[PDB]
Amino acid sequence: SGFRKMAFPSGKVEGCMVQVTCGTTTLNGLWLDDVVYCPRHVICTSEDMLNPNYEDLLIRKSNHNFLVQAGNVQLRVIGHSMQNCVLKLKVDTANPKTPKYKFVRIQPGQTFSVLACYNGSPSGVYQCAMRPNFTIKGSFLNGSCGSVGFNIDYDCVSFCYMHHMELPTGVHAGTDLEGNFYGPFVDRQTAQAAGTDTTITVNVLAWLYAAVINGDRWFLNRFTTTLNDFNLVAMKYNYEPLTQDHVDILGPLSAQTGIAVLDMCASLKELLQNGMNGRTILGSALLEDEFTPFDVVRQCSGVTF
Amino acid sequence: SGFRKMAFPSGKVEGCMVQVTCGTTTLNGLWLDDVVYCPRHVICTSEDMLNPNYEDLLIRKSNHNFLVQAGNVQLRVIGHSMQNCVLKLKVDTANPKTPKYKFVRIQPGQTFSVLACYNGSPSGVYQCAMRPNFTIKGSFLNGSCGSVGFNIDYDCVSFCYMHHMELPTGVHAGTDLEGNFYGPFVDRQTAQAAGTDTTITVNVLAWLYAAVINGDRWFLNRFTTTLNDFNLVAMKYNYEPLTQDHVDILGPLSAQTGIAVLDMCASLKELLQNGMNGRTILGSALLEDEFTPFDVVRQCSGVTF
Ligand SMILES: *[C@@H](CC(=O)OCC)[C@H](C[C@@H]1CCNC1=O)NC(=O)[C@H](CC1CC1)NC(=O)/C=C/c1ccc(C#C)cc1
Ligand SMILES: *[C@@H](CC(=O)OCC)[C@H](C[C@@H]1CCNC1=O)NC(=O)[C@H](CC1CC1)NC(=O)/C=C/c1ccc(C#C)cc1
Repeated sequence: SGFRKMAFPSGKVEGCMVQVTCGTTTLNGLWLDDVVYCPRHVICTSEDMLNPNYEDLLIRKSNHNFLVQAGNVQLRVIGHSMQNCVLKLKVDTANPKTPKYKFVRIQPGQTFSVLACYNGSPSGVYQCAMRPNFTIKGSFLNGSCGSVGFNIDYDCVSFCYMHHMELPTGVHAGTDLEGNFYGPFVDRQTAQAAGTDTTITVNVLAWLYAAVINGDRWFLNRFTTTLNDFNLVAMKYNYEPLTQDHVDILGPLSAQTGIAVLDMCASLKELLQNGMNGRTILGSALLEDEFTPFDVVRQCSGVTF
Repeated sequence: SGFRKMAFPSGKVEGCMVQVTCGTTTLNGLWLDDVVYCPRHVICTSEDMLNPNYEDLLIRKSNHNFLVQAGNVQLRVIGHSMQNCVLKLKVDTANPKTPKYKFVRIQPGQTFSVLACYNGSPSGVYQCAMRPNFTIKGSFLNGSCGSVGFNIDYDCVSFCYMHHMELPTGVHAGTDLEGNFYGPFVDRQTAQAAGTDTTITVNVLAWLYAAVINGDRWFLNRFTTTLNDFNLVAMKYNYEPLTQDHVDILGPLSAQTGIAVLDMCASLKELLQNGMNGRTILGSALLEDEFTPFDVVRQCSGVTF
């Protein structure tokens, strides 16, 4: 028993990380088959970042201006192209460590692991959620751009995130691996606001299920509630509306625990209106919304990869 | 910026995980050179575990009673020995993926990463602290025994923990890689008490520094305190006393933020006496004590492996 914020094992992604240097600028790239993916702002001067014209900056760049290093082996760049906010560098060698992989665009509320890297070398791994306002609460210093987010299924790495920037509020923004930003952000050094962020109601419920399995059952109540009744209280606290799809997603947890979904909703409604009166849930004094229902099942059933 | 509970990249350890079976009992082993290390209770049945005589049980076992799989290849066991609570299984081929490694006995208050495994395959990675009462707050199901905790120093993997059991309070207990339990525990299915746990004061301070680095500074006050005055209050709240060794360890963090250790101690002294007043620190309503000063420096300055 016990419940921890758990990342995927990173080994398959570690073997794809490389260092990419353009002039004064070094960051991380992802090396899959014969292609290295990285943020296109590798080509920028620190001046350029205020308002980069990326098309014109790239024209001044030849293949030899891109230094790609994998371990201590320089890879030879034989082509370059810009797709949205990512740069694709063709190299003369395919990564022998390329795992089975897919590029995916995740949905707000879904989770993934981040392998934070510097100079092409992995430094640590942690689990994030895509917030409803399309930011992530990460841990990223200068030099970390090019770090990627991913899920794993058995043997397949689903790449869903590449890191590009921090907002004034201290949260993080990035692209999918096709270079398309999540949310309304652009890759330049300027004031950028994220939306108001809501709480991922379906994830809080899944987490409450995990808590019950694990000994924290004091918030369960005799009362019940309807979906519409529950949702009226949810808006008041800035929680995402709960839909029948969300109910159905929670179905398996309901079954394994014998706690109907709307009974847990009733417990969450009462937690929201009255707080925790000195008790904790899975060691936290705040409701936690960055475990999906699948995360909860994976962790409480020992799913492997 | 940002501050997350961050595990070490796990690839070097994933390549050493294997499945170990003896009769009806399957758990994880750690394959380094031509030795597989696993918990000795792999040789027990369910009944045996109420009160095992491990020496007698091992005598009934032969090399061929031990089934070791590395991926889908079977490794032939050619020798076996008990060392304290771990079994050493000599195999016919050395692990080509063996990292540079050390076996270390860690100290209470130190942290490490756990690669939680089932049937020899990794399911996830997370950061734990060895509590002052020599338990860890992990996430372990049946089948997870033999999972290891470790730290990485550039290319060197320091293995410090192997998982063996769960206590009635829901926390976890295990051994170093020589088979010596942390704390007063035995590998038998009986109710066992850990002591009263205490809060790792030096770690809370380190986290307060991480909070300031990252924009949560409301708790800073203009006072200072003595190590003796501070420790009189700490002990009222079940905090480990702070020594001069602890101050010195916090020195570099002090220097990088310009906040003297004893000024942060004054801040923590107020937080304990006045509570947080519904404010949060790094997204927490509670004081966090599972980040060491080194964890904070490494994350807030980008050390890589
Ligand atoms: C990755 C940079 C990198 O690795 O390449 C340079 C070697 C950076 C990650 C940032 C660094 C600090 N925390 C992060 O997550 N990315 C950047 O620095 C962005 C580069 C621009 C996209 C092209 N820039 C920023 O993140 C800055 C954002 C910002 C602008 C203005 C204000 C105000 C007021 C606040 C934040
Ligand atoms: C891993 C053992 C394993 O994988 O063996 C099967 C091949 C187990 C991890 C436990 C399982 C539940 N959560 C865990 O972390 N380890 C064990 O099951 C222990 C085996 C004994 C060392 C020989 N047994 C326990 O951990 C159980 C302890 C216990 C809890 C509560 C009470 C009471 C009242 C009495 C004993």
